[PDB]
Amino acid sequence: GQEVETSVTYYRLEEVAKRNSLKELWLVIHGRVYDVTRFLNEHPGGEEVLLEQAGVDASESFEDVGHSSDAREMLKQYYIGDIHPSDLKP
Amino acid sequence: KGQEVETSVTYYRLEEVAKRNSLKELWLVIHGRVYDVTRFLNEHPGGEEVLLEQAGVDASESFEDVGHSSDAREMLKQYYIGDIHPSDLKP
Ligand code: HEM
Ligand code: HEM
Ligand SMILES: [Mg+2]
Repeated sequence: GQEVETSVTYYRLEEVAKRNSLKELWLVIHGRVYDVTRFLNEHPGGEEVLLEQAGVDASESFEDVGHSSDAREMLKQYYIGDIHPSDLKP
Repeated sequence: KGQEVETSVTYYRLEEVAKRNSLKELWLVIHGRVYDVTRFLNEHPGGEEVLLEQAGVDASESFEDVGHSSDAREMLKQYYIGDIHPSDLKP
């Protein structure tokens, strides 16, 4: 009856996919979930390039843009949890 | 013979971009990046002239005002050739 200790909060992709609009947008980048709602209208690349990646892996999109170190550091403020292990590639 | 610094990406100066302003060779600047669209002119659904009209200048607002689809934005990546030189960016 020993129990695994919990640490990070996991979200399944099907739950992430429900926050898919200007009301509330979560994005998945490198295995982590970011609630970027508050940043949508500040994002230099605009809202639409973020919105269109709802519910899918946004990592390739994010990396192809060539985001600066400053942009990468801004990521952490929007962190809310990790994608559930069952939704990752092995 | 001395130390030199290197950049991550390939840069093109706006002066080099502005020379490719025709059907023979057309480059565009969209969101700080340079695209060689010569081979796409003929197939572009919005026609050739709206692309040719943006030679030599920043085409970002024109591209954004059209409301291009996600497919069109992914397609834009196929034409990427480099980033605009840092010295050509507005403050
Ligand atoms: C999710 C957290 C994100 C943050 C904090 C973020 C942050 C930033 C920042 C600060 C810039 C300014 C340039 C730089 O510093 O590199 C930028 C530019 C940009 N971002 Fe993001 N970004 C995020 C996600 C994304 C995603 C997912 C996409 C693509 C689907 C995207 C596409 C772009 C584009 C296209 C630009 C260039 C804008 C231009 O100059 O017109 N970003 N981003
Ligand atoms: C290499 C960069 C470009 C690509 C890949 C591209 C791609 C496309 C595609 C695929 C479409 C069909 C509709 C859609 O899927 O959104 C389209 C339509 C259109 N494009 Fe572009 N385009 C580019 C640059 C531009 C630029 C710079 C302009 C403006 C000067 C422009 C103006 C238009 C117009 C007017 C339409 C048709 C009207 C529409 O349905 O909104 N495009 N473009
Ligand atoms: Mg001309």
